[PDB]
Amino acid sequence: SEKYFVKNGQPHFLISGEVHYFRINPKLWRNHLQLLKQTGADTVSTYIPWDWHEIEEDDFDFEGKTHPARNLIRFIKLCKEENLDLIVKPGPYILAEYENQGLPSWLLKKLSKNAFALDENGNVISPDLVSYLSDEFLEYTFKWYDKVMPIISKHQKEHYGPITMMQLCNEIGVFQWLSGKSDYNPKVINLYKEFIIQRYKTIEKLNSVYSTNYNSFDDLKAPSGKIKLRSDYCAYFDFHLFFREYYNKYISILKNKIRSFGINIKLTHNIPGWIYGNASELPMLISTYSEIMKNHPDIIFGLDHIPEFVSFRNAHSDLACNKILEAMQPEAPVWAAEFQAGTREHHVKAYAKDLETFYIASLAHGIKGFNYYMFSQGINPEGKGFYGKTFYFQTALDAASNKLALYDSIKKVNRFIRKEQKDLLRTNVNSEICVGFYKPYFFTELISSQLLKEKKLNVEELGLYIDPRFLREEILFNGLLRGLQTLNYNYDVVDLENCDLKSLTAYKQLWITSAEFMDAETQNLLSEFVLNGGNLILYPAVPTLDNYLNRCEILKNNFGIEFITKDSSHKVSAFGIEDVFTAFSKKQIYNDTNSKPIAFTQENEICGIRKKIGKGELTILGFAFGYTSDEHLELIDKLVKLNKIKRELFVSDKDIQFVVRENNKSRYIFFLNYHNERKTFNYRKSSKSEEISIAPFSYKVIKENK
Amino acid sequence: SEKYFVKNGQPHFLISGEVHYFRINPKLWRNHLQLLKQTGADTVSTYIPWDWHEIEEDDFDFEGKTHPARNLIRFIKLCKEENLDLIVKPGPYILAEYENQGLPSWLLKKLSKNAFALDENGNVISPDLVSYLSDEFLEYTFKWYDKVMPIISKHQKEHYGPITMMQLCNEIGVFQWLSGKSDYNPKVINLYKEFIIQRYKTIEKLNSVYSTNYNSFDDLKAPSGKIKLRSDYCAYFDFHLFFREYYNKYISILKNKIRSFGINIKLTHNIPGWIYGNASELPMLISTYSEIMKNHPDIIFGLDHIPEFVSFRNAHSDLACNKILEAMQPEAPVWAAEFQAGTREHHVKAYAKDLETFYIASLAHGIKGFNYYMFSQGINPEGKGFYGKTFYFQTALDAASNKLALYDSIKKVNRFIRKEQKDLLRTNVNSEICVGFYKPYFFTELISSQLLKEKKLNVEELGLYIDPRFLREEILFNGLLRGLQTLNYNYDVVDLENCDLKSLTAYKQLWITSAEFMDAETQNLLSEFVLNGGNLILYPAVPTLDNYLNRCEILKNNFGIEFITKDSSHKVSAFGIEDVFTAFSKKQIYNDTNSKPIAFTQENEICGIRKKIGKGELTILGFAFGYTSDEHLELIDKLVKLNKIKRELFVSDKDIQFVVRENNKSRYIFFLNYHNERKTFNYRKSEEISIAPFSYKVIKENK
Ligand SMILES: O=[N+]([O-])c1ccc(O[C@H]2O[C@H](CO)[C@@H](O)[C@H](O)[C@H]2O)cc1
Ligand SMILES: O=[N+]([O-])c1ccc(O[C@H]2O[C@H](CO)[C@@H](O)[C@H](O)[C@H]2O)cc1
Ligand SMILES: [Ca+2]
Repeated sequence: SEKYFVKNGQPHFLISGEVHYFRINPKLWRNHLQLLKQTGADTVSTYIPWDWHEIEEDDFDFEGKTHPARNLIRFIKLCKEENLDLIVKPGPYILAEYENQGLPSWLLKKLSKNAFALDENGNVISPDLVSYLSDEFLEYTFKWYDKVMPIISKHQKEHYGPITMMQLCNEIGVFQWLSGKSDYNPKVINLYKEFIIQRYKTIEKLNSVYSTNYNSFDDLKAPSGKIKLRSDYCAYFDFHLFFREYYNKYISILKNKIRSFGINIKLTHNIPGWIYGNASELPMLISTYSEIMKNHPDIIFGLDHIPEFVSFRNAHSDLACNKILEAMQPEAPVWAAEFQAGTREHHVKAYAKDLETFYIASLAHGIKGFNYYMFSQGINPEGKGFYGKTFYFQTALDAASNKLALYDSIKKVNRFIRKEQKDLLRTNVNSEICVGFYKPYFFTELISSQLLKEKKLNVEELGLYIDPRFLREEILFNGLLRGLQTLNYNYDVVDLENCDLKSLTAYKQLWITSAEFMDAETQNLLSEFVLNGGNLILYPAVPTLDNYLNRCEILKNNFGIEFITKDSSHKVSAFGIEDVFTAFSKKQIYNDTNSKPIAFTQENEICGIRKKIGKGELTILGFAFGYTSDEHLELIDKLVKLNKIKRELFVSDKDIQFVVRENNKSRYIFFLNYHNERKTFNYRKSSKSEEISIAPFSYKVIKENK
Repeated sequence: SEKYFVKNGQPHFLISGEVHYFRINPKLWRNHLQLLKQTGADTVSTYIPWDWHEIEEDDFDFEGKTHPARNLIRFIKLCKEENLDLIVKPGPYILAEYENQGLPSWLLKKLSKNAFALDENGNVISPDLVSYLSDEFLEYTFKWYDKVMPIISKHQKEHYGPITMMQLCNEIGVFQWLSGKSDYNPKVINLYKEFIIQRYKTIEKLNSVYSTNYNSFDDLKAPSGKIKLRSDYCAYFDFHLFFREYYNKYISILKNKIRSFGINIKLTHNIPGWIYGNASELPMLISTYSEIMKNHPDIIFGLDHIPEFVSFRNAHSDLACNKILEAMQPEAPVWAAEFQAGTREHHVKAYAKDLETFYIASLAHGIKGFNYYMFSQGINPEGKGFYGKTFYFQTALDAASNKLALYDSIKKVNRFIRKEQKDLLRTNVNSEICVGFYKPYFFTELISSQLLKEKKLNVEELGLYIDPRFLREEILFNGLLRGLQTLNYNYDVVDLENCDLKSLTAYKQLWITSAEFMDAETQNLLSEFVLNGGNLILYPAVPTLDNYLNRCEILKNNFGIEFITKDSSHKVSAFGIEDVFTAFSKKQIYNDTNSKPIAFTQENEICGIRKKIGKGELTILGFAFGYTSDEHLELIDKLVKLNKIKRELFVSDKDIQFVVRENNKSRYIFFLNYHNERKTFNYRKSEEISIAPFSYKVIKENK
């Protein structure tokens, strides 16, 4: 029961390459398509830029009347002739390093100030950055759809055209995220006031939750400036809930408009979050799509992977992101809408030898399809390049359609996929560990992020000490998930929201990284999990508040935990590992009632315990560790071993990463060497040992029959 | 010509390894020192931790009475017996991931409130962090010196002992940097007031500079919070100057105390600033030692180089840092007091094959000595590690003196260095390009840094648009310097403060990355440079203000420049290069009378001019570009070619970096491959070689 794309009721690996017709000499379009097809790619992908085709207000060219490379119709016809399916992405935003992110110059000059995203002061955040639900913006977006959408509709697969998929806009919220500011446009404010009225019904109900003293809803303003009171936190938390409804309204409006043209193809969206070759903030961005993914089973989200290099420094980002996408979208294949090929920036090199390993590591890490971005380099015509004339470097093909070094790497990877896809797409890893994804810890893009200008969340001011962003980046993303991957223990991630208990009972262990706050439903779910026979590992805190920081002690009471928070040395001992460095002086100190103490402070106070509760097991650690020392890996390994979980292989070099994927028929062993060392090692199945030599930053794949 | 260490009257490449006796099994001390010597290393370096030897107040153990690893006397004997010189570093601060950063637990327990660094509300910043000039802190510091300095004096090189250098404290100011927090201890603020009174003499003089409305110096409060007004910018600027004098005062008290024991060896200090494997902030940290470097020509500053990996992503960091240290310390060798060996962080790998390439690149980039940090791993004794049990990973030796992969890399690099040091140390690059270092742009560690979470400096609130940190990081460090190195053009850096005109006239071009403000002295210096025959390249602004943001247009008026600041598309054309991405909407649009327009906005407005002024040449670009496109390399290459500057070689692969080092007799060509690609290329003077990924090749030529 893997999820994978299907062609004529067979497992099909979606292999696309991105080829920007608008940035290639049209005399060479066919050569680019033939060379893509010759790699074993089945699909080609492109933006259709609004700025490129609405050359002036109400002057459209899709036929190359005014510039040969405006002949979208001819590009579509060539894709059909060269037996490639086509993904089209008509925006309105395309990003794509295109002037004004794809929006017409004439549009941005004409729009009045209230079409734009505005800061708390009423000023324009950026001259390219519109307010998504601006009446003016959506009027012009609709007139752009009125011209491009009939073309897309006529050329759909169901009309024997090549068009199989369409992206709606591009990375909703990404422009906002990188700007470092949130949108306070008066459309946003007014929609937020309606959301608050709908949510609370009476000002008394809102006052009771927030601990505010408003006389009426007319006194409540959209939250701005720093969080100083728990009532400011509550307002911001609802502001985050609102923005998820807001992005759902945007994509809904676009989708309803598109469907009205007879467009029945698969609709997509693309997830931003990588920056400087890490993706620790991506889970924050995917979390902004929570309401889209609940309301639209028919929009498939795909990842925009930009690793830039392939090493232990970022080995864990693609797997964690693939796992988190699966957690939020479990009924669709994990795929990369944008799968790095070459480099968007001259000064940031993309080596074929890095990317080839990333491609193989992505297959190890469960990817089921991808679109090489950029397969073909572009040259911007007519000064449309945001940052210079050349679009991408170190691609598979240069703009002229010459093969570059990466072409042979992609041909190699694609050849393996086409030979193995029928088995490989149907393989799973044996995950005996589940890691809880608690989305509200990620709902901070308005107040706390790697990219927000203003740090608005200081939890110490609220009488708290566990910052949710610190927890989800350093304890979970760069900590637990990194540690498990480094130790070669398979894990799955499961979204705790509306989570079915039956979807947790298959695991030997459930791991919850918890702050001091957690909603009643999740506290009850984890309670029922243990009582019914589940094995829970919970740290660094038993929560005692709900998402509004009001009292909620359900899980503490159901587990018979008593604790006091006390200051000590950062270093604790745990399971007989000395000098385990922990993130906080404050730790939870548990009494040893009906429990085994397994962790101790420098004053020998109990900061961790194990107990049996109903049919289940609980391990609580009152301290925070990620992976910033060897003791942290020793501690994770010890915790996993509490339930006799074993690695799939014995490998003589602990720095070698492996993944075993198998079904009934076949076993694939992926070895990954994320280190600048030629490694010679031996291995065997945990049930004579084979010797292997692996180059720096390289891979081996072994296939076994049975 | 060149500055280098000397041994037996000959050029000597200082090869030191860091070995923390206090973190090593004393039964294996001799074994560590023998394995270090066997790599060809000549020196061993260590902290002498105050907490480790003053075990209780006025109870000193330097002879292993209470713990065998407290036997400093025996470690010194072993260095002598195994023929290694010794660098000692007795603090008071040692940092070194040692609990309390090396200060005794008993001291920190007992010190009054007024001995600690205080926030602007009078609260202790950190139970770890004393005020450097606390009378109570210096009293106890001095009682520690009274016991450890006689031991160092005994064994110092001027008494023919093994101790050749001593470090004073450790990374002075590093805590103000990483925290963003200034010390507001009333003792520090009293010193700040004295500094201001001494500087301005009367409140009237200060009011005329700051545009303040004080009736006396009694109305004057230390700056704090966000800069909202130009008067706040002025106060914070002098607060930065004050902290450079404050650090000078601290190091001077330590130095005078040390000299009183008759310790006459070379004193040192160490420069922090690398994080996450780049060093774009280190020039800010070096700027904090400006007053020390001016007043103490007998204190050698060395660099703390922490590259973490070796690729095109960080290739430019170590050269830029080495060049800026040479600019501020021209009479002493450029050396790394802490030269990455292994990793402080288990999860941040240090590959022997990366570090080997970094060591050879350091030689190409002009390093004259270094101290492998950490040569030997350590095990923290009885809880005294701030982090876990282990100190460093992937070192040359583990804590039990096991050889690890890096050992063989250090032995190979050391053998090369010993074979070549007599000629290599006496080689320089031929730099025809000089890049100006304007230190006031770097004086922002209290208000604007990569480490400072929230920014106190927002120049738009002051009617400016060129932020000095954005300029010195993106336009200068990751822009011009990265670009010249990528293009294989030699540059030197020169400190513009008190700068000799004579020392600019050797160069065919001087490059100035200018904000809207620049002091009268530097404006006068650059005026005289061009008028006397110099070729100046200046962008992205003709300055119009001084360091206090008061009108100063000396350079503008001397050069006959007129401009209006106007908004346009980020892209300009320059020297016929289309689509040059520039940082700002706002650009300087120049009157072109007596001038050649060479750059244009999307609307064809003149945003760059060339001009003859007296006997020299001026190139002004009213726009900011770094290195974020191939057009940026094209533009730097075009600008360098205006004065017919040539690379020292033609190399067939543009992605191969090279450094040609020569003297009259000897040439070394260092080829560096910072890319994950096997490269085959050929070279000739302005012959076909293969280099592995992240690797190197050195070629010698007799002249
Ligand atoms: O300039 N801009 O407004 C702008 C620039 C870049 C941008 O996104 C791009 O860079 C992000 C950071 O690396 C990626 O996470 C994202 O996937 C990618 O598409 C969006 C807007
Ligand atoms: O926690 N602390 O108080 C603390 C931590 C680290 C520290 O300095 C160390 O790390 C810096 C940042 O990477 C380096 O630039 C510097 O060279 C090195 O010595 C100083 C104090
Ligand atoms: Ca003039």
